[PDB]
Amino acid sequence: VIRVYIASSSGSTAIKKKQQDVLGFLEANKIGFEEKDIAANEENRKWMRENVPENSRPATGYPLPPQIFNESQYRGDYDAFFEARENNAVYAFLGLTAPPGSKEAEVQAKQQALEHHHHHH
Repeated sequence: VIRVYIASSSGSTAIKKKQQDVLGFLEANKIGFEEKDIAANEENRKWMRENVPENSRPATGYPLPPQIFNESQYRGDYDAFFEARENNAVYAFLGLTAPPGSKEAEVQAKQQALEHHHHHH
């Protein structure tokens, strides 16, 4: 399942909206997910902060929610999610197989078919 770490009592309206954006997208696309609130749960808060890789931790304070993981594996922050959706490559971003019928899956299918034909003699 995709774990989305959020802060329900974030001091920023922008953060609240970014979290709802991610949660709503997962729901809409029927992607199995669960929210992990760090606002009032020390385990969730500490876990998120430690499991966000160094290269995704801002130079100021702590990494900001939402932070997205596939089970315990880090996938990315809101910016990474935002870009993945702009490129219609959200499933790859989440470390999930793009569903048969989805544009992402078709695009992936065509790309692999081409790379195979080039490899093929």
